[PDB]
This record gives sequence, structure tokens and C-alpha cells, in this order.
Amino acid sequence: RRDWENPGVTQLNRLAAHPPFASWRNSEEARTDRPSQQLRSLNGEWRFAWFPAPEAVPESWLECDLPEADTVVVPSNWQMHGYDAPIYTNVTYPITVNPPFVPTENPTGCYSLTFNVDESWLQEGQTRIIFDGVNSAFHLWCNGRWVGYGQDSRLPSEFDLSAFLRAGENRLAVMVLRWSDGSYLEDQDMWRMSGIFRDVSLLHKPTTQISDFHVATRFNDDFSRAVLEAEVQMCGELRDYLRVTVSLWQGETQVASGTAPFGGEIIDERGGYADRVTLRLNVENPKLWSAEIPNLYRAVVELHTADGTLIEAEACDVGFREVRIENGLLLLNGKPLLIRGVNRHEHHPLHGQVMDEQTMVQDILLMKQNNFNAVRCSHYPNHPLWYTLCDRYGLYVVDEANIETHGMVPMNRLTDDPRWLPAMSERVTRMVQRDRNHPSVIIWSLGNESGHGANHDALYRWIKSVDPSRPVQYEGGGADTTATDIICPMYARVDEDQPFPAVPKWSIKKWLSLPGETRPLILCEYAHAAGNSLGGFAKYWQAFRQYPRLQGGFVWDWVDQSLIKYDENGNPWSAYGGDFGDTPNDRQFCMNGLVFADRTPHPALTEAKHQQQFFQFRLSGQTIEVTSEYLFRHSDNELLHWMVALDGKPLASGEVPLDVAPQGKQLIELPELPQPESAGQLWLTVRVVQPNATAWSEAGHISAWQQWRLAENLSVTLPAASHAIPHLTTSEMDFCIELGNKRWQFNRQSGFLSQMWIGDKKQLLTPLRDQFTRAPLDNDIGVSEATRIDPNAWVERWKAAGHYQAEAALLQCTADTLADAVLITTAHAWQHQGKTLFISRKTYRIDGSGQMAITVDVEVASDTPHPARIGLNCQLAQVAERVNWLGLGPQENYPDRLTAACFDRWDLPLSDMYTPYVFPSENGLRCGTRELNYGPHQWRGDFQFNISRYSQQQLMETSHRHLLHAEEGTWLNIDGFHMGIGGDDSWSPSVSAEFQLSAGRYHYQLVWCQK
Amino acid sequence: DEANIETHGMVPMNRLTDDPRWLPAMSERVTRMVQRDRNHPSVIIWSLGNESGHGANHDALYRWIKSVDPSRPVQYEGGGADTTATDIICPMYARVDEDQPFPAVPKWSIKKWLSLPGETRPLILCEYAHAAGNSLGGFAKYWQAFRQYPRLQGGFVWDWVDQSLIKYDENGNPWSAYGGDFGDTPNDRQFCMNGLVFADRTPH
Amino acid sequence: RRDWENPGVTQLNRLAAHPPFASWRNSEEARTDRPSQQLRSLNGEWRFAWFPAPEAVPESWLECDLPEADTVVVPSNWQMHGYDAPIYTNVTYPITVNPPFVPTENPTGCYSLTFNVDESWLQEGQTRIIFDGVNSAFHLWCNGRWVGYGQDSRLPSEFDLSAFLRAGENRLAVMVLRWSDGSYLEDQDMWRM
Ligand SMILES: CC(C)S[C@@H]1O[C@H](CO)[C@H](O)[C@H](O)[C@H]1O
Ligand SMILES: CC(C)S[C@@H]1O[C@H](CO)[C@H](O)[C@H](O)[C@H]1O
Ligand SMILES: [Mg+2]
Ligand SMILES: [Mg+2]
Ligand SMILES: [Mg+2]
Ligand SMILES: [Mg+2]
Ligand SMILES: [Mg+2]
Ligand SMILES: [Mg+2]
Ligand code: NA
Ligand code: NA
Ligand code: NA
Ligand code: NA
Ligand code: NA
Ligand code: NA
Ligand code: NA
Repeated sequence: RRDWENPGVTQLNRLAAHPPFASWRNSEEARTDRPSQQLRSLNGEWRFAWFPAPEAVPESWLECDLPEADTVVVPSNWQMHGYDAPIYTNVTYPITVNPPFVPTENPTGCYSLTFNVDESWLQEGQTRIIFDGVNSAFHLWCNGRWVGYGQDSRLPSEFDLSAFLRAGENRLAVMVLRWSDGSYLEDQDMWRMSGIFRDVSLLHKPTTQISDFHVATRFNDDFSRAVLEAEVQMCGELRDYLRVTVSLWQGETQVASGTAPFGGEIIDERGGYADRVTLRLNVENPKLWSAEIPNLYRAVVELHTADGTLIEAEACDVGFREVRIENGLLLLNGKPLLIRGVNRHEHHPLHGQVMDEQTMVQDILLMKQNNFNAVRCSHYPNHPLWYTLCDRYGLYVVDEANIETHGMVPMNRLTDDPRWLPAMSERVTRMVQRDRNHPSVIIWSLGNESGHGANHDALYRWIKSVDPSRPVQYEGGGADTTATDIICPMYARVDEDQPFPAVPKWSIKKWLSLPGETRPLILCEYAHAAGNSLGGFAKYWQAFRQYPRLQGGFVWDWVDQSLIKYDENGNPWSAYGGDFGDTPNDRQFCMNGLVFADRTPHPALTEAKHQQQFFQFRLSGQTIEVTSEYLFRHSDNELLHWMVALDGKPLASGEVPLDVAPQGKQLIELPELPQPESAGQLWLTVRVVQPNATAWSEAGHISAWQQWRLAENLSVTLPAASHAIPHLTTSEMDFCIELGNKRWQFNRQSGFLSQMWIGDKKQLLTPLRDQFTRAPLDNDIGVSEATRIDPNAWVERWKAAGHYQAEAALLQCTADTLADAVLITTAHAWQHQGKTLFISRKTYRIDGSGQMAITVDVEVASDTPHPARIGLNCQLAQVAERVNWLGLGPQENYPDRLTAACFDRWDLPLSDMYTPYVFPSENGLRCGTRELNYGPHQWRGDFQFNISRYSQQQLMETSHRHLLHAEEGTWLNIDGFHMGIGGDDSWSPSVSAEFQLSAGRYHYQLVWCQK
Repeated sequence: DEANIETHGMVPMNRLTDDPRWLPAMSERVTRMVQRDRNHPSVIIWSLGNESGHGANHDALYRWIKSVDPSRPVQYEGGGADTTATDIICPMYARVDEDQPFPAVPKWSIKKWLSLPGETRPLILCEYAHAAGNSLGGFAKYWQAFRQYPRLQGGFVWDWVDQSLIKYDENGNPWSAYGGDFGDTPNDRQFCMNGLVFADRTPH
Repeated sequence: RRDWENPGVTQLNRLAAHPPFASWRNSEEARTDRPSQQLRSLNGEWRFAWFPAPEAVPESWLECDLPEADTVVVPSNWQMHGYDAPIYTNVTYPITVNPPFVPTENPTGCYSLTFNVDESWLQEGQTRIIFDGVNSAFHLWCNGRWVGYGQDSRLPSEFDLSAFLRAGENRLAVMVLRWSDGSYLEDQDMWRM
């Protein structure tokens, strides 16, 4: 029948979808959510054999174990066990686009399990098996007899095994196909894997059973009263003595209860549902659920007899909350939300796409600790535990259908085809039937990148009809089609329009006011965090806060989808597209997270945490105004600490308890701040601390911070003229300046400071030269490739302009003797085949104090692409352990991503000045620096810098971080100016104009001296 | 033009039409009809089917049509004749002046139906004036209302021709038969004859 | 697979629906709506045999004509030919309401036709067969090979016979089931045929 090549068949004998069941036979266990003996896990060791195609699977396998088989852990993805390679492709399908057909060479995973089943399970009731996740299609056999078939890799497939099992030993046989017609709807941008990757279990239910139940909560105007409505459905024989009791609990207190026999209200001319009943419970002053305060109640559904005998019980956590769009605003419990979200794929560097509780909790804790209050299930229903954790820890969730046909041409070819409506509908309807009772889920999504088809309109209406308590969104086809309640563009910029034909991405501010538009706008994807990115992140938040209808978005994305491989010595390294022989592939485009695969934070995470702060501050004189962006909670676990320092030197500090009502303000009057004597800039730094531990954070957690420049005292005092006078020694090839124990050497042929001495020690390994390039970041590269160059990408423009090949041509080099110093004057011309790109004019003034003042003035040809940087660089012979600087830190920060960084005195080990991005590039920069210290050296001024053991050349020529080798000495890059990193997206130029080095003429000055 | 979908005998009537498991089968009865007949000028209205209550599958397919063919209104009588799945209030056998307040699915006087709080759609009966045998009494009352009220734009009489079948007796003479005359049981006897004309098209 | 008891399977290898086609190879013919040499009718005398259930149909019927079969006119309803009784019920289904199942005693109509096909039709292009209406479900075979399946009694089911036909004589075998899961969606108040 080749059911895996027929979108008409998505399953055979599969049971109806429903909310999480456990079939408790004890009500107390149901109330407290304790384990159930009726729900058994089949996870553990299974037998597995790999085949090139289903036609190659031997028939004997159905009856007994294949001696060729291996014993492997389940759940798992077989690529992670080395049976075949995982494939990383973004848009292009991993198989030939010829729907509904798949390759004849279809990797087949043969799973089998021999397990015991107690007679008591077969004597009565129904025994079903549950496969929470099988990628991508499979046939099931039990004791040699065919049971069924199932598709959709991200939702559970359940089959009744009651007539197939026998007391004692039993054997299951599962033939999993990597490719199926379902694969045409699973083209998400992630590693393409397969296998039984989610839990497998057996559920026992009585013949007369609770087959489904829906919980809804409505409120009065001020949410002081609510009515909980629970519709319960049963299967089995109807008897007049049957009853259903729904009880609601707050802790160990029962706040409400309702009981009734089956038989719903009349719905039409034929009557009503005799196998259903709806209980309605009134709840006065319910504690409301929100990501701010995840208040939860427990609802227990009991099927029983009138005399009180329990048959079975089910239950769920209930969060009292109302979600609705009113007057163009997405409201929660009547308040306008501000979505601080992120897209999160289910990924593990070691286990692939298998999810575990520990990794989930770690992600949720890191998310809340970094001020995120929402997550988008990009782009498929998640492992069931995920919603339970979100309900309890408090996170707004966008549950998304497992539907993406990105690789089709046009994108909606299948979604606008009625022959694919059936397949698509099951991916939407079964998701809703499974997760509709979770309060964390506040918005339904029809899928991702599948254009806009009539099938979307139909499924949009289906959801609105069955679940009016949640808005429905979908980005495909222009982000504002008739299939979405929310304008949800991906990568729409703040101010810049991107007028693409048919599917334009308007500036978000402009999008809201288009003629006739009234919906709220929330980006389903924005701020693509590939590598050194998130430039311009603050521009989004300034806009979100100023415009009521701009209610936020979900960053793309949470974690790098890198995988682990080992070298010959067993040392692990991070691998990306193409490292497994997978081809074609999309290389590093699988890594766009705010954190590395092992959850180590990327510098960008801190910029997100700061911009997403819940308290806003303003300063006027001695008054600090604290404004709360919380909607429901008072600041009952917040303390404001303030500090005033002069160039990093603390003068005064204190703390004040925060007592701000949600949306409210608090004025804090700072005490008389004593004026400092010494010259310098005074800085005020405030931070909000949470004294007490929470379910998601430890005592002392910092949730917000901000700085302001206070008074500044310009230094006018003249340095006590040192008696010493430097001396110049001139030769044909050099200008040497001696001063006591120090010496400076300027090659007269190159025009650069080629060497320095402190005693008999050389300080340089490479001459101090101008630098106008940087090892390209992911954003500089875009989608450009050697086989497919993107002439528009920054890196390609720089390459074509000769920026990386530019040769320095000495125009002038003179030496003058002053009354108390030596003055070196140089001028260089950087040209590329007749074209002068840059001109550098410098002066070096060495006085008796041993200080070397360098003045640099650069001209950049207006017709050459704006350079990545304007600075100097050299390889220092020294290799010290610490790096001390007075500037923005402590973390890596760039011009368009430095709002989170604070000005102060920072000191870190040299290794922390390097950011280990899997794909190497310019990194570790620190801006707004007035003083830098390393070994015996000190540089002062107003510059940006990065310092490490890797040269820009090596970073540029190395594809993977683990392949980097520390060079001799230390490479120092000091920039007067550095281009922004961009990030609005990573496939087109995204560095905003105000962060491009287009001034034409630049000036910066540095003072180099030995401590 | 109406989709071949009627589940009248289910209890309740929408048991299948509100079940997502049946959405696939239903959608094909609707979509393939539209793909076949959309170029015919005579077809001015699409119908989702008949007597199958009102289920979520109806809302889905209603929207599908509006999306693929905005040139024709979409109607459906199930679930009360004025649900979210119909552009036209299309009751069957709603009377002119007399209300019939059935629970959940009332049949209001058509004059009254039009002005219920918030209602603005036109009203056209998908079925009215049941012509079983000696019938059509009160037919003129309907037309008087149709002509007086702009939004009462008519209706479709039920129905055109008697569904009687021919059988033969001893003398080989043919005679008109109805339910039960073929041993078919259970049956609904003469209820298959409600036309304005006899099976051979002779007028009643 | 008992495809007639699965609302998940409404057809097998059926071609997409579309507006009326005639495939004129002459524009003036298309303009004037005159008969097309590319659209042939297979209406007329066919071979028919009645069986109480699909399990009672002999396999030999796929390869050659059943001598016990009768020659009947098609299109037609077999109740009108007297093979079994037409049923008149209004609301109540004519079969036990147990979706998606139908009675095991499922009247099965076995239709067959020996017809000729011009070689020019097989030397190029695509030759399809169109059943404008089959009540209520059916399987199709051509020259003994299974072609497809289809449901919905009131719309045309089309199948590509290009790879099943030979120049000259060919034999179609059509097994029509009276009841199917499609029957749960066809409870209109009218005679059940
Ligand atoms: C490569 C672009 C043309 S499509 C772009 O690629 C990104 C890679 O992280 C993401 O998958 C986005 O969702 C997708 O739209
Ligand atoms: C028998 C009624 C309660 S239902 C009534 O029966 C009529 C018989 O001609 C028609 O079929 C109507 O459409 C139907 O609603
Ligand atoms: Mg399939
Ligand atoms: Mg995509
Ligand atoms: Mg646990
Ligand atoms: Mg700031
Ligand atoms: Mg079927
Ligand atoms: Mg009816
Ligand atoms: Na809403
Ligand atoms: Na806003
Ligand atoms: Na990606
Ligand atoms: Na507090
Ligand atoms: Na690199
Ligand atoms: Na009128
Ligand atoms: Na009738």
C-alpha cells in the first residue's frame, strides 16, 4: 500500500487525540499529580536494526529478534547513534521535491521490544500504547500482527493493543521510515533526523472511561468572579447510575465541586450528547494566572457511580486567565501584554532532538533569569512536559502546528491545494485537542513558512470555532493575511521598509497604521542571533515601549543547533551543517541562539536581558524615578542598590527598598552626593536586586540596571614637566628614540613603529599598523558562498573593493626634535590597483615622561564601501594573565549592542576577552574605553578594543573554533571606530546607517605608555 | 449547488460534522464540488449540505469556499439556519407570522427573524410549503410577505416531483408505489411524495 | 483494507477534480461546443452480477466474464433492474448507526465491460476513464489489474488508464458497494439505491 507516499493516509487504526491521561484509580493521586500504576513507561533499552529501505526488512523480524540487531536506548534519534548521518538544510528539502513521493532509498529503523504484560491488564479494560514522537512515519506490529500506522512526528500516536497482547511475554515491532509524504509538511530549518525520539508508554483505561474533557474559565469585568466550565466525554456503556464529579482545588483546599449524570443540553433537532456532560463551578475572587504570578488550581475529573464507587479519575492544572484582543491590543486578564519572547527549538548537542526534563528546566530558568516571559514552539507541538513546566514556572506559550512547506515553489503550493487539507487539518486539530487545557498556551499558530493557502483560512476558522479563548496567528503569505488575528512578521525592521513584491516587510511602526489595519503586531521572529549579533536590539525595544500596538516579539532564537563530534583523542567539538558528510547543507545557519548548545550564554543574551527589564528609570537632579512594567505584581521582592563612582572609584553607595505597584512609579531621592576632589567623570549606577530566592532564581539575583553620567571635572592641571628629554637617533632606514630604559623604532621604509624596548626586552612581534577590516561575522557574510557569491553582502563588497588586499604605500615619514619631545610624522595610502581606499596621517609624540601620544586622521574614499573598522593593530610579544580596563563591560559589546554594558573598572583573565563563537570571526570588542592595561602596557584615550591570542587573519581563515591555535604573543586591536554588527536578519545587509563608518574623515588619539 | 453531505439520522445531528476525524471526508465533498462547478453562471450560491446540524467542520468549509470563490454567497441551514456558517438566513418551514420556539434551534416567524437584535442578513427559505398530497394551503401568505419585506427574498418550495416508483400488478398494469411497497422495512411510507408534480411530471 | 469502512480513505489513485473537459484538438469545435473525438461515452450494454457481499465475489471475475452475469443498461440503479429492493427511509439511517462500519451483508454490484480502444489513443497522451456517479463506493480494475477506489456518490471519480490499456479490446471490472463509510454522509430523504 506504500502508505508513506499518500497524503490521503496519515494513519490507520490510530486512536482519537485527547489531553494528558493517567487513568488514576485513586482520586487523591489525581489531585496531587502522583505517578499512576495505570500509566507505564516503555522507555529504556530496545533492539534496533537499520535498513536502506523498507523493502530490505526481513519478514522474520516481525516474529523474532534479528541477531544482527543492536541494543539501544529509546527515546533517541538513530543519527545520534551513528547509523546514518543527520542532515542540516534550511529551506531546500532534504529530498527531491516530487510530492507525494519520497526516495526509494528510504532509511528504515526497525525497533522492537520484548516486554511483560500482567494478566490483570488484559482481564478487563483497555490497554493502549502511546508513541509521543516518531519521526517521521511508522507501522506497528504486536506479537507479529499488524496493528496500525501513523504520521506527524510531533504529536502522540496511540493504538489499542487490548486484542493483540497476551499474559506474560510480548514483542512490539516498529518500522520507522525517515521519509514519508508527511515530510513535505516538516521542512523546518533544523537538523533532519528520525527515529522514536519521544517517550513510549502503555496506558490502561476501564472500558467505561473518560475519553476527553475540556476546561474553560470566563470572568466578570474586573475578574473578581469566574465560572469554571468543564465538559467531559466518555466511552463505554451508558448507565443511569454513572456520574461525573469535577472538583477544583487551591492547595489542599477544595474551593468548588459539581456532580451530574451524563446527558448534555439539547443542541439540535436530534437532541443532545448523551455521552457528555458539562459541569459549571463558580469561583469568587480567583487567584489569576500570569507569567508574573503562575497561580494554579487543580481540577479533578472523576467518573463514578451514584453510590460513590470510583471508576477512574483524570485531572489537570488550571490557570485562571483570559486572553483576548480588544481595540487592537492583545490583553491578558484585561491588561496589554508586552511579549519578551524567544523561539525555542527542541535541541540537544548530544541527544539531538530527544528532550529531557533537566534540559527543559535549565532553559526555562535561564529564560526567566534573562527577563523573557514568552516562548514560541518553533515550529511544532513540543514534548508534553514542556507545557506543564510553562504552566508552573510561568511563561506565555505560542503552540504551533507541525506544518512547514518552506521549500515548495511557490511556498503555498501544498497549503492552497485541497488534496493536502486533510493532512494539514490533523496537524492542527490534534494539537488543539492535546494542549487546549494548558493555561501557558495563550496563542495558537497554524505552522510556519508555508505561504498562505485556502487550507490556512479553513483551519484558522476551525480553531476560532472550537476554542474562542485563544487568538490564532500565522505569518505566512505576508504576515497580515485573513488567517491571523495578530500581525506577526518575521524580521520586519523598526524604521526601514523592505518592499518585497507580494510579501513586503514594512517597518513595524508603519505596518500598524496602514489604511484599514487595526490588529496588534508581535514579531514571530526578529533579531536573528547568528554568531556575533543582536546589533540594533535596543531599537526594537524603544519602539515596543512607545507604541501601544507594538507588543513585542520572539527572538530567533534560543539555542545554537550545533552537534558534538569527537577528534582522534576523544575530545569533543561543536559541529554544524556539512560536518557529517551531509550534502547539500546550509553550514552554520543552524546556529542562531542566544546561548550555545550546552546552554553557555552568548554575549547577546545580556543585551536581551537589559532591554527586556521590567523596571524603567529616569533621573532628574537627586531624584530617581522607577517605573514598573509589571501588569499584576507589586515589587515585593526587589531592592534598589545605587552607586556613584569616579572613573571606577566608588565614592558613595546605598540601597532603597522598591515598593512599586504594577504600572506604577516610585520616586527615590538620592542623598547629598559629595563632590569629588580629583578630576574625572562621576557615574551613577543603579541595579534592582531580588533579596529572596524564587522558584526560578537565587537570592541576590539582579533583574535590572541602568547608568547615568553625573558631574564631570575636566582635567586642566599641567603635568609636572619631567626633567628628562628623549633623544632621536637617525639612520637611513630608521628613526630611533631612546629614553632611559625605553626605546622606540620607526622603520623609515614602511613608516610604522616596528619595535619597542623596555630594557633589553622586545615588546612587539608585529609592527603597529592601521587596520580597516575585520574577520567577517555571520551578518557580514549573509548567504554568500564561494560557489554562490552574494555581491551585496558586506564581506563581498569589502573583498571586491580590495579592503582585505589593500597595500600600504608610504607617502611621508619625517622626524622632528622638539624642546622636550621627539615628533614622528607619517602618511600612508592604502590602494587597490590604482584606487586609493584610505589615507592615514599620523604623528607620534614621545616626551620625557616616556609616554607616546599617537594622533590618527583618516580619509576614506566616499565611493568605497564603508570599512568595518578604523584603528590600529599589532602583535604584542607579551602574554599576561589579566586584562584591566576602564570602559564598557565586563562583557563583549559593540556600537549597536552596548546598552547592557556598564562603564567602570573591569578586570578579567585574558581568556574571557575572547568569545568562542563556533564559527570564528571578529569578537570580544569592548567599547567606550578610556584606559586599557595589559602586562607593562597602558593605553589611554577613547577607543574600542579586543585583545587575544588569535589574529584577525586566523579568525577569518578558520571555519571552526576548535581548530584555532593560540599564536605567539598577544594580538591587540585598538579602534577609534568600529562598524555595527547588525542582526535584524542574517541574509541581507542589516547594519543601520548610524552605525556605518561613512563620515569620510575620522580622528582618534591614543597615548601608549608603560605602567 | 449543494454538497452531498447529510447526516440527519445522527444523534445529535452534528455528531459527525463537529468531529475533526470526519473533516477530511466532508471537505472533499465540498471542495471537489466547487472545483467542478465554479465556472457555471447559473450557480449563484454554494450550500454546505443539508440537515447535519452545525459542527466546526461546517465553519472550516464555509471559510474555505469564501476564500477560494468570493464571487458566490455560501449558505447552510443546519444548527438553526442562522449560524456563523451561512451568509443567508435559510430556514426550512419557518412560518410567516407564527413562531415555533423549538429549543436550541427555533424557527421564528420569518418577518420576526429578520429584525432580531443584531441580525442583518437576507432571509431565503431553503425549504417551505411542503407539498405532500393535497397541500400548499397558505402559500399566498408567504408571497405577500416576500413582496412586502425587502429582506425576505423568497424561498425554495419542497419539492418539485413525487418520488414514487413504478411497480406492476398481475395484469402487468403499472402503478405508483412508495415506501414499504418493495418489502423495504423499516420505511417512511408516503413521505417520499411531496412534489408539485407527479413522478411522470403531470401537475398536481 | 476494507477501504469502505474508513472515513480516512475516500479514494485511491483518483485524479484531481476540474471543470468539464472535452479536449478538443480543433478550436472551432470547442467554440461551437460540438462533440469531441477525444471524449467517448461508454454508456450502453454492460455485464452485471449481484452478490450479497464483497467476500462472495469470485476472483475469476477479475480475469473474465461470469457466465451467470446478465447484460444490462448502464447508467442505471440495480434496484430498478430488480436485483434487490430500493429502500425508502427519511431520517433514520437504512443501516445500523455504528460509524464507520456498515453491515457485513453489503449488496455488491459487479459491473464489467469489454470495449475497444483506438491505438492512436495509446501511442501518445493520457487516456482516463470518468465515472460521473457511482453509488456509493467502488474499486476499479482494468484488464485484471487494480486501478483505484472512490467515494461520494454524486461527483465524478476519474482514473488514468494509460498504463492499463492495450490497442483493441479491453475489459473493465467495477465492484460497487451499496454501503460504505460514505453512506454516513448520504442520509438524504429519498430512496436509497
Ligand atoms: C535563509 C533565509 C533566506 S530564510 C530564514 O533563514 C533563517 C535561518 O536561521 C530562519 O530559518 C528564518 O526563519 C528563515 O526565514
Ligand atoms: C419528518 C420530519 C420530522 S423532517 C422533514 O421531513 C420532510 C419529508 O418530506 C423533508 O425531508 C424535510 O426536509 C425534513 O426536514
Ligand atoms: Mg501517508
Ligand atoms: Mg523555514
Ligand atoms: Mg519527576
Ligand atoms: Mg544605558
Ligand atoms: Mg472509506
Ligand atoms: Mg433529511
Ligand atoms: Na481573541
Ligand atoms: Na507597545
Ligand atoms: Na537557522
Ligand atoms: Na521589594
Ligand atoms: Na571564520
Ligand atoms: Na422581499
Ligand atoms: Na420527503
